[PDB]
Amino acid sequence: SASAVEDIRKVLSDSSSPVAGQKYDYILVGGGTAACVLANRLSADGSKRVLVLEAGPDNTSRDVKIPAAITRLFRSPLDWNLFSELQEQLAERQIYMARGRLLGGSSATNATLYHRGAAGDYDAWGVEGWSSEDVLSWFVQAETNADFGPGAYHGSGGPMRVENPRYTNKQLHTAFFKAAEEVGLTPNSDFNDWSHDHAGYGTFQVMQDKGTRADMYRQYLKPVLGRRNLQVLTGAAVTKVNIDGKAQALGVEFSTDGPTGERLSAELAPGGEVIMCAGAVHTPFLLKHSGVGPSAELKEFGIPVVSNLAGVGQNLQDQPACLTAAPVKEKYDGIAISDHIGQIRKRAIASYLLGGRGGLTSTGCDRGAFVRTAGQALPDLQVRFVPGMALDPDGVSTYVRFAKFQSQGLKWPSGITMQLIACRPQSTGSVGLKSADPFAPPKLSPGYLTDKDGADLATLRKGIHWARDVARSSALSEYLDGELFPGSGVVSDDQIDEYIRRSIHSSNAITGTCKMGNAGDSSSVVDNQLRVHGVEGLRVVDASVVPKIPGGQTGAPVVMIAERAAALLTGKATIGAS
Ligand SMILES: Cc1cc2nc3c(=O)[nH]c(=O)nc-3n(C[C@H](O)[C@H](O)[C@H](O)COP(=O)(O)OP(=O)(O)OC[C@H]3O[C@@H](n4cnc5c(N)ncnc54)[C@H](O)[C@@H]3O)c2cc1C
Ligand SMILES: CCCCCCCCCCCCCCCC(=O)O
Repeated sequence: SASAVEDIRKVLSDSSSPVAGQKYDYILVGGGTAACVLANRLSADGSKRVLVLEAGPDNTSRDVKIPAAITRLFRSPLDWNLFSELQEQLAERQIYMARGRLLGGSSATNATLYHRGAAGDYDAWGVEGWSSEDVLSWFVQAETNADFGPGAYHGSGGPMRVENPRYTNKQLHTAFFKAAEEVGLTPNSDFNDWSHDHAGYGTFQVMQDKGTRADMYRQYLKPVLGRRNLQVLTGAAVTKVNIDGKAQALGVEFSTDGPTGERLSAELAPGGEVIMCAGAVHTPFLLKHSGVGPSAELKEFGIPVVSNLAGVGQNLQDQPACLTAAPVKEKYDGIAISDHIGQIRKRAIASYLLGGRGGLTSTGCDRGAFVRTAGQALPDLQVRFVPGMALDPDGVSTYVRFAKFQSQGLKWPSGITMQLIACRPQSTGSVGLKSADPFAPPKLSPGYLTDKDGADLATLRKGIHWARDVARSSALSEYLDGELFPGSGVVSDDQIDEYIRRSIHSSNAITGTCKMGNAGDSSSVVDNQLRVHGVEGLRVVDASVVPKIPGGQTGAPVVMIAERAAALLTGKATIGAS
């Protein structure tokens, strides 16, 4: 009862650890996409104390809410700023792999876009309880659209928010659809509907609420925040899972204020259970540091091997991208133009916010196609059509320069871009360790254009040809001032292949590093129930768990694995046979 004791021990030491004295039945590593879902679900019933440990800040930024601000988000303090390893097969470089560092995670860094892919994508897995039939229902739990309400295929009621994009106000969007209608039999589609083929031109539905970003923080965690049940720790960087014959998860080592550690431990109640949600990048990284991974890889930096699972960090699927762009003949107007000059509009600030949301509702690349380049079982090619002209052959770093475009501006040249993605790529990469330091970046190699048969490079080369075909269509050629971006200089197949490879970039959909398998799956990391093989009380509920990357983008399937898993964990639902 002094004043120095009343301080240097009370207010200070009590405030030192926010986890001292407890006792949690769920500890979520990461406050990203799936984590947000899980926190909502496992905290709903009042009885189970749930803790989420996110390294980033919470999302309060206006740059998250307004979707056109995606550009400002890219090489920012809100991104993990991950760069890969020198890719020999990609002419030196060094590939940037955007990832969210934030509550809501990557769903807050998102290009929005709602894709489930194809029924076949899910059937192609090691299906012990995870067939297209099994997973459809959970897709629907959430949904909530302005595109039907019965559906089969589309629900309403759950917290996700999908809609057709509130900006359209173009004649370049119509120009694209007509150009696609020509250019060879491409029929219209309205995706996610597994009655439909999947291949075809159309609009992508956006993960937005009347033009505002509907990330998983906003939709799952924010309303459920301030439940006595739920402790959300922001700025908390996880170091490892604390483990144990029978390897047993005990909790999680973490650190507020980083490398100047003070290594705190979150403690598990007699129940379970630590569940990983750090993403396809950071989940395998953290597990390797927790001692769960390829032995020898773990031996290399002297960490005790628990489990020994060769699968962790392996089977990284990212779906790479390239680009054709072109300016318009004396038609200076949109989309660059529908919100620039060289300085931000004006009208568009009034259209977004208040006005029920106009252009700047964004993103770019809202609309496009799924295409079979060589009559594959499923479309190998994704086309993303932007009604703006790219100024770099790396689409990501075009966006970065677009954000860096204010007050210095002349005028953004004004035109169109077609981004070409290999949806269901054959090449794979890996996520490893670079040192014994859990605060070091995790050593990525995406392994683009790596497959034996050169299938990825092909699908992408044919994509360029497809794009040019479209550009030369009666409808588009009307608008276009020709000569493209790739260049009239790049004509041969070898010259296309040097261009892509010099220009290849990420369409930002990384999966599969802790893949779910069944029975005796030697390359798998988790079982049927998303367990983790060598360790009890530990699971992954995460993009990392995806056996084969599906067709479109990845958010939607992640917020589905999270739903289904949360249902499994809280009684409510089973997976497989008892
Ligand atoms: C630029 C970009 C655009 C995209 N566009 C689309 C799109 O248009 N449509 C679509 O469907 N999908 C899109 N995606 C994909 C989708 O956002 C992700 O696939 C999905 O969010 C992955 O969910 P996750 O559970 O892995 O969440 P993540 O958000 O990857 O969760 C990881 C979280 O864990 C935290 N974390 C990491 N390490 C630690 C640690 N050591 N301790 C504590 N916390 C940690 C991170 O801060 C992060 O918040 C895009 C992705 C990117 C990067
Ligand atoms: C809304 C800005 C429009 C003007 C800039 C031109 C568009 C750039 C080219 C399109 C490729 C898009 C790459 C983004 C990749 C991603 O979002 O994950």
